Amino acid sequence: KNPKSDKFKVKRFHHIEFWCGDATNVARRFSWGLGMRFSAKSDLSTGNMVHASYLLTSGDLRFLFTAPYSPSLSAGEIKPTTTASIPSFDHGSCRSFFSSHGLGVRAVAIEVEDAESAFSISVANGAIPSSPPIVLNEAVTIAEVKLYGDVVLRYVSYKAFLPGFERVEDASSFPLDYGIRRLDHAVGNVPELGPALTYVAGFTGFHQFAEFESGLNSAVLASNDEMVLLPINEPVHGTKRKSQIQTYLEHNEGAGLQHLALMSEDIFRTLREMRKRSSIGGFDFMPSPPPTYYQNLKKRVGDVLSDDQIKECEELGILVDRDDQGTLLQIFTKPLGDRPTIFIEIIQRVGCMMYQSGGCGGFGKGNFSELFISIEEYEK
Amino acid sequence: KNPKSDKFKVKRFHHIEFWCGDATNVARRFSWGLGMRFSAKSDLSTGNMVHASYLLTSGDLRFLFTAPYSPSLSAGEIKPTTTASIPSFDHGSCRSFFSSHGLGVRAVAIEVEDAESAFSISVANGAIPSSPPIVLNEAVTIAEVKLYGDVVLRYVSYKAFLPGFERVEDASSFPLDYGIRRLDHAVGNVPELGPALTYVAGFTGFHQFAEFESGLNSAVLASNDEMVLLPINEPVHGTKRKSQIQTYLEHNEGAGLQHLALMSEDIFRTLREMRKRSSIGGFDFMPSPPPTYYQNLKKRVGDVLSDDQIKECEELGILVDRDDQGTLLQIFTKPLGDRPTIFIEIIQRVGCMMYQSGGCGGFGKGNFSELFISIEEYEK
Ligand SMILES: Cc1c([C@H](O)C2[C@H](O)CCC[C@H]2O)ccc2c1c(=O)n(Cc1ccco1)c(=O)n2C
Ligand SMILES: Cc1c([C@H](O)C2[C@H](O)CCC[C@H]2O)ccc2c1c(=O)n(Cc1ccco1)c(=O)n2C
Ligand SMILES: [Co+2]
Ligand SMILES: [Co+2]
Repeated sequence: KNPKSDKFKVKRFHHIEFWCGDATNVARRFSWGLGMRFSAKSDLSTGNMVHASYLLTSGDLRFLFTAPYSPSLSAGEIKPTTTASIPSFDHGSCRSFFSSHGLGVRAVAIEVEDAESAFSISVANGAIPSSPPIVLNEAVTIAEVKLYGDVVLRYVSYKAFLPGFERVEDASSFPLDYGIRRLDHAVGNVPELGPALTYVAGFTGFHQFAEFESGLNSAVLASNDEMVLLPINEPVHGTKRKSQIQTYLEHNEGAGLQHLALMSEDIFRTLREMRKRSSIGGFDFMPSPPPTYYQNLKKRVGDVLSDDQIKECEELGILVDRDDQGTLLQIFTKPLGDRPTIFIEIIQRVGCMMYQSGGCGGFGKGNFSELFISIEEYEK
Repeated sequence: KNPKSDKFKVKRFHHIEFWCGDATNVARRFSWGLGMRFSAKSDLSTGNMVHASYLLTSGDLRFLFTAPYSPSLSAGEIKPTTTASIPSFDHGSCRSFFSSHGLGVRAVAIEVEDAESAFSISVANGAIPSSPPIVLNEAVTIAEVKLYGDVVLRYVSYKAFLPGFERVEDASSFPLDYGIRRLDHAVGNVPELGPALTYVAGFTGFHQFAEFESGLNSAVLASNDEMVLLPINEPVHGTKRKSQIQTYLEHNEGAGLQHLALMSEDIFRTLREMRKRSSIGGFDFMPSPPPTYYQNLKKRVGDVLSDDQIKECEELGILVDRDDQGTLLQIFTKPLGDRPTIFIEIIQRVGCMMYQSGGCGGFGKGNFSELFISIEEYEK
């Protein structure tokens, strides 16, 4: 059931912005690790004395890495004379963010029809304003409201990347590509799911995306065409294995973004290319499941991909779940940084053709039960 | 003239420690970029709740990358119960360091016979104590005194990497190597060279290493066998091209480490391997000199390396200078991070054989005049 109750017109995910202490080093590690191209910059070379910002791109996926310069570089400026290309940026907010959380996502940015309307309707419906709408170079409008923890939902709208960014020179832009094409979903961990759901659903009009005892309870908010998907988790206390959600909240100093799920047009090529570079600057993957997993996946997805492909899934350590309209392939990286907080998910969806509809396959919650069962089978 | 006046027995450079906000991402960028192996760790996986520390190695070169966890992880601990493997570490000092300077070197660590004596004699001779000597696991003694800015000279001594670090598992350690073998010199920028020289020379007994109007004035302190080399720069104000030293001090918020010079056993292989990876996660190099440089280098170093090698120097953009005992090959990277502060120098020294004596060739100051002259020649 999709009551299509969006309070403003939303399009798709536009970019994800990381706040860090050195944008250069994070951007180059991510670029090599995920096979994303260096496509735009805003920094000293472009006259920005406030923040260094570098954009990586793969397909429609846009990763933005920003860090503050010394405030002394811009001490004579005021907000009307700023040289920041992103007007919401704040030295104190960014330093406080990185030192409280470590490396992580500051903004989940969705493109909308009208960022001023989106901000107005949002706050009129309970959103906590973060940065009021500002029109950049008569071309682009940008506005921010609080999402959870210190993460903001960022609205961007185009009358026709951002003003004041520069296209990178082709000799500095190497066309890496491991198959990743767009952001599928972005997931937050909070201490209490109920109030978090109520707040966000309340100011966007996003509806609960339907689904179908380890870790969490979760629920997925979705826009009208279910292309913008925002799952949210809370811990399940009092178990025997400590919830990784509660571990997240302890090491992250509170609520925040847990994982980004990136869609690949060919998860086999992606995971081969990423695994090649794991121990030479790229990303580590979570430990593979026992072969009993792949010894049971013929009995569940054997109509969807051949035994040659299921064997190919066994080498790369890929998980496979299934809804009632589609099948989901997925795997999880180790944490992107020092703390056991944010990680990335690689996914590919098969089914639900009309274009592919959003969320085809679900999000893999079944893989929890399948994993534990596959563990016990292997053990004995 | 070498009066060999060291006030305590010094051996060689032991490691360089970077303070950052995320150790993981800097370490992986440096590892791929410079061809250094991941060899030791101290972090949550090893029971350290205070700081994450990862060591990269290439030959005798040891790069340490450290960042703080949330203080909340270790709030119950006191200095006697600490789980930090490096006792000098301090959350507040490290956060304040990264937010004031951005990415940079916190410690230049030299190995000594007796770190307690080294610290005692040092402070008795004007050194500002930074961290008193502490004996780690009855095996290693560690002590710190201020060097310049927020950089400390770190003494380490072994009765027989550090206690509480772990050897990395071979499946996580990929044996990268681009030829780099040891740290040659570490260079500081200060606002006033005179007082800086007087202070450091005063508490170490290091002597002025002999040399032989753009940029700087500099002077090199050296230990008895001139293997530990600490050059220091100050700006030359009132020119026409702004001193890069003064630019350093403005963007770094004061004095600090300017460049690390890394010796390669084969600078041609090193620079080929590093240049291959420049735009896929590695390091950028400063713009090459005009071919007029290489058109004049036959007339100055033509007795040292063939015209085939001088042509090989032209492709890689390598500089060549010459003292009266040796010849120096060198090239400079772009800044390692967001700010125009720290950069790395790759060098190889030929001559002064007895083993090779320290500083063989000098440090390339002549390449300043040669560069400007080679510019003007090309232009007309
Ligand atoms: C993050 C995740 C997901 C979903 O993506 C996520 C949805 O997006 C949104 C709501 C549900 C929520 O779970 C699904 C399966 C997972 C994991 C996951 O992190 N791990 C690793 C792990 C090891 C020990 C503890 O967790 C897994 O094993 N499985 C199977
Ligand atoms: C750092 C450096 C050195 C020495 O290593 C250093 C010694 O270690 C210790 C004392 C002297 C001191 O200069 C030598 C030659 C250099 C550079 C250097 O940074 N650049 C780049 C640049 C472009 C514009 C402004 O600077 C150069 O061109 N040349 C030729
Ligand atoms: Co997911
Ligand atoms: Co040098």
